[PDB]
Amino acid sequence: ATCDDGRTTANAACCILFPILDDIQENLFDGAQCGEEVHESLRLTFHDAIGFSPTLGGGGADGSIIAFDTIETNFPANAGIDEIVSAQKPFVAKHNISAGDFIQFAGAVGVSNCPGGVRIPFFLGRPDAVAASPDHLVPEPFDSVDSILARMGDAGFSPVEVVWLLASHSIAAADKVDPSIPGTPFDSTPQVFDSQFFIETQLKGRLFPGTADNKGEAQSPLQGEIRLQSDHLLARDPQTACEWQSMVNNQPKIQNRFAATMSKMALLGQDKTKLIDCSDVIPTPPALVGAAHLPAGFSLSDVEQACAATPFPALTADP
Ligand code: HEM
Ligand SMILES: [Ca+2]
Ligand SMILES: [Ca+2]
Ligand SMILES: [Fe+3]
Ligand SMILES: [Fe+3]
Ligand SMILES: [Fe+3]
Ligand SMILES: [Mn+2]
Ligand code: NA
Ligand code: NA
Ligand code: NA
Ligand code: NA
Ligand code: NA
Ligand SMILES: [Zn+2]
Ligand SMILES: [Zn+2]
Ligand SMILES: [Zn+2]
Repeated sequence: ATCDDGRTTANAACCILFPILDDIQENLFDGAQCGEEVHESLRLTFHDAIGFSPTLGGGGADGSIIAFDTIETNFPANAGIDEIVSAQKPFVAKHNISAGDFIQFAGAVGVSNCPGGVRIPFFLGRPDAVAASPDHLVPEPFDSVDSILARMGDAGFSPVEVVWLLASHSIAAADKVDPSIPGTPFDSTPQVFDSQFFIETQLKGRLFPGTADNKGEAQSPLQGEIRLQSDHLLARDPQTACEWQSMVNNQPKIQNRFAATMSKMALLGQDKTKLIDCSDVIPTPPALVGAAHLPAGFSLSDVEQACAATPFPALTADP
């Protein structure tokens, strides 16, 4: 189909997304950057979608976190999410699409700005949310591995799928875990979608980048980086360690599994067959910049290897 300004897409219904793409690229993502608002919007896709439980209710990727913001943004696990919800809301009103669709669309456009990144499949037509998520459906960084895996499993994800989704922490930072050092990233390359997150979480912790007493925070190996205790555990627990290590220096795997699993998460509470495939509207991401490495001055001996079956790969360090 050929849209009005000449751009093309497989299904004509998708044409409406083009003005939205252009608006959010300039006015949410600061000129198509892989920056703060991209990272926040990607977090939002998760805090919206994971509000889904067959037992407990919540309609998944339904835009409930915007429609029912008054309730949802006050859940403790949602601390800091009000900022991005506030920024996205006017865009939803202005453009003529549901909040559920807008959240997933902004997340997929955002990720496509990141070098090494992917186009997450995107489907258009979610109806408006009809209920707020219950509380206690979002995992917290002080939760156990068993807790996190049981919650994610309740929403439909296997343990390996949890690891794959947490490639998102390759382009991510924390503002609320330690409020003394807001905007401290989880890896040394928060503007590149790469395997550094899986490498650097495996390193022995050395220091706290800010204060020492934050709930859900573990020691970091680098002053410029913060480490969640959930990530410290998932990297090391026998249930997940081998999958975690398998992501290291495996960019095609990170790419493939993150796109596929983000699609599944974007469709929680939804039926793909009542939606329209608009995947080809998402921009082509740039190729990876840089190659997997240990931080300068580190060696293999700084890695806390946790996969019994398979030795950690021989990376070189920045010089
Ligand atoms: C599986 C259990 C998870 C836990 C315990 C967890 C925990 C956290 C925490 C504590 C923060 C920092 C919030 C702040 O203090 O500002 C955060 C940030 C973030 N999370 Fe995770 N998360 C999980 C999974 C996910 C998943 C599945 C996604 C996929 C979209 C996601 C995407 C992000 C992103 C992109 C940020 C960066 C936000 C920013 O830079 O503003 N997280 N996460
Ligand atoms: Ca929701
Ligand atoms: Ca990164
Ligand atoms: Fe509407
Ligand atoms: Fe913030
Ligand atoms: Fe480096
Ligand atoms: Mn942030
Ligand atoms: Na531009
Ligand atoms: Na509506
Ligand atoms: Na909880
Ligand atoms: Na804990
Ligand atoms: Na366990
Ligand atoms: Zn900005
Ligand atoms: Zn912000
Ligand atoms: Zn365990």
